[PDB]
Amino acid sequence: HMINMRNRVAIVTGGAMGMGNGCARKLAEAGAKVYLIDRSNLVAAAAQDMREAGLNANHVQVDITDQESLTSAYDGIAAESGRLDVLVNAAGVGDSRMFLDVDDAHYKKVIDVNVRGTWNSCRAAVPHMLSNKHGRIINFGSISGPIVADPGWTVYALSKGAIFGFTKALASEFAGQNILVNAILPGSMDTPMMRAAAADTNPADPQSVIDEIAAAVPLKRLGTIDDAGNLALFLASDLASYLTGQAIVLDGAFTLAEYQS
Amino acid sequence: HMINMRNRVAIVTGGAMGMGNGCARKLAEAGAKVYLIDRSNLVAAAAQDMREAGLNANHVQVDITDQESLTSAYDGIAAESGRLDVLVNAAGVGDSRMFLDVDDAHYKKVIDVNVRGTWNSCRAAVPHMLSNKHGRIINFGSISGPIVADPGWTVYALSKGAIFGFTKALASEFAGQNILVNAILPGSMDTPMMRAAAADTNPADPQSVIDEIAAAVPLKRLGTIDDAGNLALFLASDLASYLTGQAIVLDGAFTLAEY
Amino acid sequence: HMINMRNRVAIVTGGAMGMGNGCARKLAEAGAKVYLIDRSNLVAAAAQDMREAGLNANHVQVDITDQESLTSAYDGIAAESGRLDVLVNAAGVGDSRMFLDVDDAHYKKVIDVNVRGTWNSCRAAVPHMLSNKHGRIINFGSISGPIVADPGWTVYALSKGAIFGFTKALASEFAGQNILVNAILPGSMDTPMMRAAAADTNPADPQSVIDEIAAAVPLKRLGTIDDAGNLALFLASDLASYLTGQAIVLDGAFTLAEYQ
Amino acid sequence: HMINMRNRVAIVTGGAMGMGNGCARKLAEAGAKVYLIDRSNLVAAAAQDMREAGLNANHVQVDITDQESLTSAYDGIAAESGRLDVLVNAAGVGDSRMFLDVDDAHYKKVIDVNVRGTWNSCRAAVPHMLSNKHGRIINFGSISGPIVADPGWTVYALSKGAIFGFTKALASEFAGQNILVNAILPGSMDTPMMRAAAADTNPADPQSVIDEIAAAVPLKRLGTIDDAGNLALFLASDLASYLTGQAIVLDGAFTLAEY
Ligand SMILES: NC(=O)c1ccc[n+]([C@@H]2O[C@H](COP(=O)([O-])OP(=O)(O)OC[C@H]3O[C@@H](n4cnc5c(N)ncnc54)[C@H](O)[C@@H]3O)[C@@H](O)[C@H]2O)c1
Ligand SMILES: NC(=O)c1ccc[n+]([C@@H]2O[C@H](COP(=O)([O-])OP(=O)(O)OC[C@H]3O[C@@H](n4cnc5c(N)ncnc54)[C@H](O)[C@@H]3O)[C@@H](O)[C@H]2O)c1
Ligand SMILES: NC(=O)c1ccc[n+]([C@@H]2O[C@H](COP(=O)([O-])OP(=O)(O)OC[C@H]3O[C@@H](n4cnc5c(N)ncnc54)[C@H](O)[C@@H]3O)[C@@H](O)[C@H]2O)c1
Ligand SMILES: NC(=O)c1ccc[n+]([C@@H]2O[C@H](COP(=O)([O-])OP(=O)(O)OC[C@H]3O[C@@H](n4cnc5c(N)ncnc54)[C@H](O)[C@@H]3O)[C@@H](O)[C@H]2O)c1
Ligand code: NA
Ligand code: NA
Repeated sequence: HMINMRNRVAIVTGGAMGMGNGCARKLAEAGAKVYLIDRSNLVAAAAQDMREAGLNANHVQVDITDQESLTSAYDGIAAESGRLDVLVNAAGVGDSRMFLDVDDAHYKKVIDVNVRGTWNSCRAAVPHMLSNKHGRIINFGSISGPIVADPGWTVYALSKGAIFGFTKALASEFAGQNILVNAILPGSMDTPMMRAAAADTNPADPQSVIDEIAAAVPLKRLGTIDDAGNLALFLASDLASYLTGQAIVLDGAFTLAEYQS
Repeated sequence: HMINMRNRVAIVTGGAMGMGNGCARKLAEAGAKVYLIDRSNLVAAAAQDMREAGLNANHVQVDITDQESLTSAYDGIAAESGRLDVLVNAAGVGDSRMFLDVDDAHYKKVIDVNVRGTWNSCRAAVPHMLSNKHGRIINFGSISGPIVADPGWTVYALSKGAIFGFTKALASEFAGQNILVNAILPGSMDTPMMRAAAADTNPADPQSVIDEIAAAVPLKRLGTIDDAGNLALFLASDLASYLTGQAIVLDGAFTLAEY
Repeated sequence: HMINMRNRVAIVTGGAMGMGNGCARKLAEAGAKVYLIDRSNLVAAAAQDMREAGLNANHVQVDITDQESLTSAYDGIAAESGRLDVLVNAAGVGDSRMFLDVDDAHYKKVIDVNVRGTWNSCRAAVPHMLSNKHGRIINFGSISGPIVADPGWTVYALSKGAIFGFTKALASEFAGQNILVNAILPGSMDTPMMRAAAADTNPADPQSVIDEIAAAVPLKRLGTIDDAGNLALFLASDLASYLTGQAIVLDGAFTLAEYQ
Repeated sequence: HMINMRNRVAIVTGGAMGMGNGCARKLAEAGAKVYLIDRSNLVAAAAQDMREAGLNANHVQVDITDQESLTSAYDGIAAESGRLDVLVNAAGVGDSRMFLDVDDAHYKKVIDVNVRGTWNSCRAAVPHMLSNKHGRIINFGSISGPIVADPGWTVYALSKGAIFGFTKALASEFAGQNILVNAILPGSMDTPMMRAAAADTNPADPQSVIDEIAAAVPLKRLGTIDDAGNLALFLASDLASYLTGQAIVLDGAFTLAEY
């Protein structure tokens, strides 16, 4: 086996669906004990589905914006497992709003989940990784903010720029303690968030929006939750023991093309 | 004159001192009517010193984290000047804290000023730049977050990564309305913020810390408020009318050196 | 005056037309003594047109891929001027060819002009800049290679990646001697090269190709030779005395847009 | 098994030692049939060492700057194997020279191997990967040129900038034909090239130079040929089927540290 995560303990935020679910599945397939962290009531069934496929999956229903409850959850995971090796911060919200139409509710919702939620998760995990003398943190950014941007994404792009900068500073601070910190910057991925955005843009024909996005990618398809989980698994593994402080673009050359398609 | 800002109106946050003061001075020297926006009591003397050098300088003492008061201030500037051409977001705080020692007060202070303050400033200015059919926004990021990082800067680097991303999204959103938005990413610059950080590292001999920083820069000096103001003036000017959505590193090759 | 280049001496390669001509004009308007370097016999007329507008413009017809003729030309410029302050490497070729169809002649033509030409120009200039303890080098890269790429541009993108890397290493090497080195990475610019490419892609309606390119830029226009010259003038000036080792994208947010 | 390269054919340039040897070993451990391409007299023994560990390794002693001989070698590999899935371009030279001391021989040596050698390798492989309906190309760039640079590396950094740009253009051109192209940008790695540079800087005590470089890395060690091979294996595998056109920095945060 080139990848062996047996006896490693991972927490994945956003584990109930989308890329977090993909990351939890790949870590579990590699032999990790995985905890799905999600506010969604679907998270228990998500962990159940993985146990039925022979995987060591567990859940905690908790809101990552509640620092006290999240800290209590991670302390409990570390206590009952004896260690914490891997954190994937995949929980996020993708709300769009034109800059002049932004209200305090929208600003707060996107930044609390995307920024403070990743902050709270890292802050609860790092102490347990220091006890272990070993940790891997994989943050989810976006191409939106650090690389490219469209109109209508100022708060989301601000939130993912924050993750980009936070990732580099956390990597720098804990390199000497063998905690490696990296970000995945996904392009157009086939998730519930993307399907919802497609329905918002064209309620009559959401599939036609998905088809147009796929045609603008040089690889001619959206990324999958498996593609995202595969890169998170690589970064969590002994195959990536020298790779830290980097933001890796996973986009099928969507941001590479000089003219679109 | 290759640069002529005569008849243009500029708002500069952080205008009392440091790079904001440099930006306001260079815009004013190029002929702009400049307003220094700053919470510091030093802002009155800063505007007075520019008027004494023959420059068209004004101030509003206001906290950029107070969105209602900031909006009132910018609406008043636009009403009395008849236009708003240029916004420079230089106001910021440089507080360092080890990640595990961060408390809610530190997190909130740095993000409120560095992120929400730049947000509030852009949100109050953009309506006036749309009326003007023309606007230039220069945000101050840092090399810290987007390019490099040291231990003890998680909140600051998060705040400057936020500015990096926000800059690109605002540029994308308003390019069609001729509002150009760019960020300056300074390296080690000789400002009150840097002098305060030097005194924190070695209270007995702050100058020795400044000297060590200068020796680590390939150009062998810190940047100046003039260097920063010169780049802000370029970005605000007709010399930069096709340049938008970019984060320009102004660092004397500090981030370039390999070893 | 915020910019004063009065009696600084500048060499601009590719000075006969396109962005090189824009850079030479802006430096000369700021008061520089400018030499247009070009292989084209049109370079004499280009310098004449600037002198007729009251500018201090001169030409040398020389091939930048001939190291030994270019070195003789720059030595002559420095000897007759007493100094050399500014070098703009704007000469380039923009030939496209699908990777499997590349032949040695292609590969050589694009890399000799774009890479070895910039190499030869910097190598002949730097000693004269060191004599007066001051130099500014502005290299022309592209967004193509360092930032984005389309099919059919492997050799061009290779050449502009080379300029990107060379710019950073030359900046690092001479920072301590006050030679500042930066690159401009232009997007879609309105030059003779672009106009020729538009005519090639649609001889029936070249302007419609220019209009389609302009519509893909968030600012809704191509860049001009003036936009390019304006940034080179900034980088050559006392306004940019702390800025070195950087590659600046001048593209009206063409590479920023998530959807075109 | 998360990674299975069984029945895949890989060509690795620079396979005799250093990071090329690491890449060939990791691809072979994952089940690939690997051909070590190298001018070094060591290359036969390198392939023999892998066969002694039960791995499917072969060699061709050939100079990548000889386009006709390299093309003949790759044509022979594809004909005898029926396939070509993976190309790793690790062969390179690391010669340093101050800019004003560069001569035609130095310029030619570094650019012929680092640039034209990668070009010749890709040009010989791509036709076989199109027949295969599948290819993965991993080019070796450096942090030197695209990210950072020290004095004395103008030709090397030019060569690695060329690889950076060529990687992106080749990725763009072949994305639609399922050839994925990426670059690894290593930092300070423990290879014969690095050990040669260490011995050049201090012949009496090369290890002290290696120790100083390791101390400048936040992870406090040099990268290994295994670290490099592990990233090349990832990029060659089904785990990276949506990752193309990227230059990935593998450096233990060497380029990240501010001060
Ligand atoms: N989908 C894309 O194309 C795309 C592109 C760029 C980046 N991203 C980023 O990737 C990450 C994952 O996105 P996805 O598409 O899988 O999203 P998704 O909405 O499909 O899945 C998100 C998951 O996060 C959970 N979550 C949300 N808020 C939470 C909270 N407060 N507490 C706990 N769990 C919470 C949800 O319940 C859900 O299970 C996000 O950070 C997103 O911004 C998405
Ligand atoms: N000095 C450096 O080396 C350096 C390096 C990189 C980035 N930066 C950034 O550049 C910008 C300018 O920094 P500087 O060194 O000039 O800082 P400074 O502290 O010297 O000047 C900052 C100014 O902003 C004002 N300000 C702060 N909070 C404010 C608020 N809430 N409302 C109104 N005004 C407020 C201060 O009163 C002061 O006049 C900042 O965003 C900083 O984070 C500085
Ligand atoms: N036009 C664009 O959209 C665009 C965008 C990206 C980058 N660029 C780059 O910017 C630079 C300038 O481009 P331009 O559009 O002004 O080009 P152009 O072809 O319109 O003008 C180029 C000039 O270079 C000169 N030149 C060419 N080969 C020479 C040689 N061997 N010796 C001396 N002079 C020589 C020509 O004679 C001519 O005057 C080039 O490096 C180009 O590749 C162009
Ligand atoms: N070692 C570092 O720290 C470092 C850092 C960044 C980039 N790199 C790059 O990574 C790659 C691998 O470097 P390394 O340190 O493993 O090098 P090395 O010198 O240890 O190994 C290089 C191998 O390439 C072979 N090779 C060289 N020229 C050849 C030619 N003309 N034809 C065929 N084979 C040839 C050599 O014989 C040798 O086996 C190179 O492209 C190098 O420039 C190295
Ligand atoms: Na694009
Ligand atoms: Na550095």
